[PDB]
Amino acid sequence: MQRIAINGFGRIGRNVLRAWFESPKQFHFEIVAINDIADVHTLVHLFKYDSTHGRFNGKVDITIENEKIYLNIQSNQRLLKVEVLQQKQPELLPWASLKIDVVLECTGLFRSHADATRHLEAGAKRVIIGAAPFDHVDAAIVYGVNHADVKATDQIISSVSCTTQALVPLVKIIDDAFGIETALMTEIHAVTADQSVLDHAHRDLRRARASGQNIIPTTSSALGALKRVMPKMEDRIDGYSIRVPTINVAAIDLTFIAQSPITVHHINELLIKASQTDYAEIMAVTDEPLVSSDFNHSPYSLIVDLTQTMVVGHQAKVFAWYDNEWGYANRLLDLCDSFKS
Amino acid sequence: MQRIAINGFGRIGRNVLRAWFESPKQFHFEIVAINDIADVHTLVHLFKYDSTHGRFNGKVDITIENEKIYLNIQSNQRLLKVEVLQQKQPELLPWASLKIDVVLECTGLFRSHADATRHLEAGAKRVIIGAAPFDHVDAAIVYGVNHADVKATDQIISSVSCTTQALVPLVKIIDDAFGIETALMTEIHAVTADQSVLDHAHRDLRRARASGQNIIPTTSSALGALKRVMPKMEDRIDGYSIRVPTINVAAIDLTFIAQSPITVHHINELLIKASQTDYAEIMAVTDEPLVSSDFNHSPYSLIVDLTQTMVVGHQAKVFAWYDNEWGYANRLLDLCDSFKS
Amino acid sequence: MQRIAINGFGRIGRNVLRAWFESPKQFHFEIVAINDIADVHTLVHLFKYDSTHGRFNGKVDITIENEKIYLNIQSNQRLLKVEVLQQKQPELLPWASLKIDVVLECTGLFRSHADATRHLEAGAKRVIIGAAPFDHVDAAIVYGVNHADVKATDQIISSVSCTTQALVPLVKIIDDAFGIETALMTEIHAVTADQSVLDHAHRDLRRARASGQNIIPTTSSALGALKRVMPKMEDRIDGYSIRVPTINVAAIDLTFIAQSPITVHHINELLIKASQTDYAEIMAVTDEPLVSSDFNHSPYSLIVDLTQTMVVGHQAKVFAWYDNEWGYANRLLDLCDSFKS
Amino acid sequence: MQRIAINGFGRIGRNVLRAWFESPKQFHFEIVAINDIADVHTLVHLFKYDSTHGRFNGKVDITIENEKIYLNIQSNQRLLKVEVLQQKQPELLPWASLKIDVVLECTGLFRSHADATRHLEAGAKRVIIGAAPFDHVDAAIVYGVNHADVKATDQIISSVSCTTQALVPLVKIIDDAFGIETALMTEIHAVTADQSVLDHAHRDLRRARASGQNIIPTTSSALGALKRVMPKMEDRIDGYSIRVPTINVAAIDLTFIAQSPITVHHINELLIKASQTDYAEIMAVTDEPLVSSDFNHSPYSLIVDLTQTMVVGHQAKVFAWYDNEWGYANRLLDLCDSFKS
Ligand SMILES: NC(=O)c1ccc[n+]([C@@H]2O[C@H](COP(=O)([O-])OP(=O)(O)OC[C@H]3O[C@@H](n4cnc5c(N)ncnc54)[C@H](O)[C@@H]3O)[C@@H](O)[C@H]2O)c1
Ligand SMILES: NC(=O)c1ccc[n+]([C@@H]2O[C@H](COP(=O)([O-])OP(=O)(O)OC[C@H]3O[C@@H](n4cnc5c(N)ncnc54)[C@H](O)[C@@H]3O)[C@@H](O)[C@H]2O)c1
Ligand SMILES: NC(=O)c1ccc[n+]([C@@H]2O[C@H](COP(=O)([O-])OP(=O)(O)OC[C@H]3O[C@@H](n4cnc5c(N)ncnc54)[C@H](O)[C@@H]3O)[C@@H](O)[C@H]2O)c1
Ligand SMILES: NC(=O)c1ccc[n+]([C@@H]2O[C@H](COP(=O)([O-])OP(=O)(O)OC[C@H]3O[C@@H](n4cnc5c(N)ncnc54)[C@H](O)[C@@H]3O)[C@@H](O)[C@H]2O)c1
Repeated sequence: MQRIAINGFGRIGRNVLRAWFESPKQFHFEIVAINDIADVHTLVHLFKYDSTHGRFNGKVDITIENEKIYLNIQSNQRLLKVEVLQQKQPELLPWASLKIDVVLECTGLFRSHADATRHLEAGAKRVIIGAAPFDHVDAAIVYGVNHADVKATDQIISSVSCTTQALVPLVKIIDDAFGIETALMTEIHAVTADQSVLDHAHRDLRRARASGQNIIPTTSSALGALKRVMPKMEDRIDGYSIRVPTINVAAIDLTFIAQSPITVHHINELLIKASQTDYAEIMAVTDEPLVSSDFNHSPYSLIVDLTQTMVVGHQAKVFAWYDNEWGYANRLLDLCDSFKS
Repeated sequence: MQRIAINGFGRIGRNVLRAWFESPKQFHFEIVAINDIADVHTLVHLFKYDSTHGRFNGKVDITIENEKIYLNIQSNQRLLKVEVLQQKQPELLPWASLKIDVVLECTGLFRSHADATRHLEAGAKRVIIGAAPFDHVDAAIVYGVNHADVKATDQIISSVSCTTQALVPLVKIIDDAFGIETALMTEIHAVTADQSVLDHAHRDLRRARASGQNIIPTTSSALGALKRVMPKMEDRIDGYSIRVPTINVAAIDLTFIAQSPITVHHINELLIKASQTDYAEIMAVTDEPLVSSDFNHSPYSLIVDLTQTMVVGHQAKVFAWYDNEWGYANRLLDLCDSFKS
Repeated sequence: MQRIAINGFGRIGRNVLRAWFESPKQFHFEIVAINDIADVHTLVHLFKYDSTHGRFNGKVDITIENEKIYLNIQSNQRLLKVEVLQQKQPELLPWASLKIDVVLECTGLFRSHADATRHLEAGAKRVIIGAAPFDHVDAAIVYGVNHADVKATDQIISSVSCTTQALVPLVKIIDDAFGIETALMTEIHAVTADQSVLDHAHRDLRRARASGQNIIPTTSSALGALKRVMPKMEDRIDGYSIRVPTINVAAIDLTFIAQSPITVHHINELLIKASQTDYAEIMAVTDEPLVSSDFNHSPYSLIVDLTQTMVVGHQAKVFAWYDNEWGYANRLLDLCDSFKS
Repeated sequence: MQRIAINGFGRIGRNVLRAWFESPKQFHFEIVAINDIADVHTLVHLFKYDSTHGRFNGKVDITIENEKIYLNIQSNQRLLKVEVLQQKQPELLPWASLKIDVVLECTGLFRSHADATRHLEAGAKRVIIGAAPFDHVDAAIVYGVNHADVKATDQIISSVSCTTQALVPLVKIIDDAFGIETALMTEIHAVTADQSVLDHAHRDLRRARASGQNIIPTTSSALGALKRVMPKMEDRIDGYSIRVPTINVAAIDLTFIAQSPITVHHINELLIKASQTDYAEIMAVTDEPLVSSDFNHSPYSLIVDLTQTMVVGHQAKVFAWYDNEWGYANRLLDLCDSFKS
């Protein structure tokens, strides 16, 4: 077993661990540690109880061996003993002792090549930044598109954002088949934890406004990040995110100019075949009249609504839902199960 | 005296009546009657207290002259005596005696020429259908664009949807300045009164879902309507509407292909100018990072977000807000004021 | 084995049928028919997809025959053939042909003895009204309290409201143990299906207001119902309800005067003992810091929050959560199962 | 001219400034400075644009004079020139230089006697803490009850909370007429700035949960505070609070044992009388069926719902609304204006 550590037990950190247990197939690695700036009792409480994902179907038992605090978790006929830490500064983590092979960096606070490496300076072999890269990176991966393009010499990988992981395959698939000249992306997204309950000072003057009562248009790391995966799309794609007051799940609305003839039928049939072949693992298509709440806890990177496809002359639009928490947390798992074979 | 009546004291019908009193200028016509299938006290209560636009600044007192009911409404140094009625069957209404010059159909249930004529058989002389056209109509009017081409012979007239009232000005202005090859619309709309609170049976399986907790991509009457008003744009444009849980205000994401050189600046500059020159009583533009609730009670048909503008090659995206309720309600008064000229 | 039918396939009716399959306990009766005013297609979609409780872990297949429409539902290793009907007039329903032993009236439209007998005319042997009695009932029942006092001759029963199911055991337990001079109830309830999305005509001028954006004080059926169940308490307990914009789950704030010595411990300890002994069936207690989301999909009639328990002098206050849909649906099955052996 | 300064330009700070300009009666004193840890541009935007209360009706202009930042604000035919600051440490502020007669402390952090003194040792003459007292104070004041009891020796004063200012009149008005043996409070409150948007680590584990999706019981400084104001109520009152997913406006449900015969009529007449006579400035009473968003922007410390009063036995309950932002903000101004002569 490879040994994995999560730094930052937030919406992502925590759902990774849930996903470890909830998965239909046992992952061939173990999660052996978690860090956060909060205490264990809080961490365990938010792990157990989730406004978004429900009560956790299993048992968590805190034990104290030595000074080392450990969670004994059990669910889906599977066990894990995890060490709980409360270190603010990553360079001071015990990754060497615990022998951590990969660190899922899920704090938002350590996106640089410099901060990433601090975990390596603390004994870790590899790191995965769970976010768009800030600066330099050894690699920018979207599981199902370029996970095979990881070299073993790669220490600072990025798994990008959820948005990027829905977006990239749509573009890959279509550019490849019909040719995309340019494209523009509207993302309609559930409220995220960085927003404000009420009008409160914030870096973003948009995201300063009450989360629960506003439509809030804003920036998306997705575009800058998608261009580190496909540099050819520089100057050829742009877009933005809209925040609305639902708790979870998002939609991506992508408008593009095709270089060959295109029909609704042809566009939809392409995406279906990909869902059944190369992109089986991460993509699915639906012709059913669903809404956001229907895709909660869905492990796919994207579910395409084929009813929503529109073509006019050479311009086309497609639409796809993703569970921005669940989908992405399963892609972090799937990515670690790839490094070993 | 121009005499107007409102059939359906709804979100629209009540906001029309308020708008009469709240306008800067006094309109050269009077509202003299309203009809709803609800009782008077319910109508008065809802008229006085609004979850969205606030309390009515004024007095409303019920008097029962003859065997008729009247409302005595004093506000903004103005007074009206409005007769209240309760007749589900539009032809049974006394439009003959009251000398109704124009009826505003705000029920939602009577949009066919056939159905709307029932007001003319009641003695009314003209009918503005406050909605998109079901079958045929003598005219289809977006105030500020084609309000002038209404005829004396015209009797059944449509003010279209609010979406349509914001989309047309944009398309007119851009097709005229740059050439639109094709375009596509995403409308992000607040909840509406036809939707459902929890999951409940409904003719549309999408709006059937819980309004408060869902993103609900649905359809827009706003495109069929725009093809009426601008027939030369047939087949150049399509779109769809998303419902999201805020109480009020909507936006449009318009994504078009341009037939000549375009830049973010030159787009934004054309819009600003157009607002200042030809389209001033219905169009504004803002430079600031605002959100939906900043447009509550805005009378404009559309406010353009200058920051939200984007160009990649020949493709471009512009973005406009509007108060779906209040915006539209001012265009109904604005339209009526154009007949007595 | 007994044959059950559901008139009205909404929040309750649909959760009745699911709870039947999801129940870890198999029930000894079968549900063989349902009726609503919407088409099978709408009914299936809504059964399969739910904003509150999620997707159904099962398969639904429609069987259209010469005239009859059936549903073949398979879940949790159980199967059911359910005839689907569309009759707004309960007297005409084929309850004879189908041999319906019990009907559940989850429509909220047939609460009188008069109207509930319309089922008895159509061939049914017994009706349970899924609401508070309106005029006369052969019995008002709270499962876990007086479920044993159902005489086999009783043809028209009532299973009161979700709120009554919780209030009664709380009062029973406390009045028996300490003695209630008087009590006052505050219910804080998620939004219900009868409320309005936006401000719209309604019978109640409070429930006419936009559900999503408003605290809404309102009345409770539960007090009338409680007097029918525990008649000695006439005039000793009043109360009211408050709707807030959550999707599901209610709470109950009972404030009472005690006739003997009360302390926080002594109250909680008794409530614990009940949850363990007499009422381990339908009652649970937590010390943990939970919120509404945590009781979503809990089948208990009431979960007491012991930390919220408070005493000053002779007055005290206790707090209980319940899943207003799921608890109430489970108590209907629980009830139907009690008419056996 | 008294000179006032605001520390913490939040929901209270901003609403305090706004309310200065909106008041019918000019205040015979002036706000001359604000301090927040945020950039002036953020503070100005957030002041101008408000999800809860609207656009500011007036013009704000920034000037940079002698390396000093100022705000020139014009509205309601009034002008204020206000210096903006950014000192996290209160001992460092220039209160002496500006000759500040009263600091308003709206940060939430500096509530201990020793903290609040940092403003005094920084040059200010008096300080009002805009929250319940943390440890001790020179005086805890509710405008309209004990406002005339302030001494010249009271330099650190508490203006308590939104909640306390509604509760103290109710408790006092009734205790005086009828006698209160004991009382228990339930407060239903809108979301506060300090809550979390999604489940996120937090000191309080109830307030850690998603604000827009939960009912969340919590604690209320209002009783500690009311005991400081009415020492005789020690051991005679208690309560707790509930956050629900609305943006603004709270209500208070108060249940008490009377020591004298009570009826509904007699309670409502006493409160109507008090609203008309001694509590006229802070209290009001409505007989209408209204909901939360109707009391938005109301300046009153409380508004009894005459319709909501209930009595059974010696025990009774009364219900009152208050705009938790706007109400309190006026009481700060009203209390500053009571320092004259
Ligand atoms: N939320 C999504 O849907 C989503 C999708 C894709 C990417 N991401 C990215 O994932 C990252 C995590 O976001 P999240 O949703 O988990 O939010 P979150 O704020 O809930 O998670 C942050 C967590 O890190 C903890 N933390 C803060 N400082 C720390 C430190 N110095 N050391 C250790 N722990 C620390 C916080 O207490 C919290 O538990 C962000 O970069 C976000 O942009 C999020
Ligand atoms: N609300 C918007 O944002 C908006 C914008 C543009 C256009 N519209 C159109 O305006 C119409 C009204 O929508 P709304 O939002 O006001 O909905 P609403 O439900 O609030 O208004 C409908 C009103 O009609 C009344 N009514 C029902 N049957 C009637 C009958 N037989 N005779 C008379 N009155 C009757 C209802 O009681 C209600 O007051 C719809 O057709 C809609 O397409 C609405
Ligand atoms: N939801 C709760 O928390 C709760 C709890 C306890 C009891 N109740 C009561 O249960 C009943 C149902 O309420 P609900 O929450 O399920 O609401 P709902 O509106 O979803 O249920 C009503 C259902 O009955 C259908 N219906 C309408 N007319 C009909 C007819 N003539 N014949 C047959 N079916 C018809 C509707 O189409 C709908 O599916 C009411 O009496 C309600 O007050 C509700
Ligand atoms: N909002 C209400 O309903 C209400 C009612 C009564 C009392 N209060 C009290 O008011 C206080 C503030 O609440 P709020 O609603 O203004 O919340 P808020 O979060 O909007 O206020 C905090 C503000 O102070 C600023 N700030 C933080 N640290 C600072 C520092 N060191 N120096 C200067 N400025 C700093 C923040 O950047 C922000 O602008 C709390 O104590 C709360 O109990 C609020």
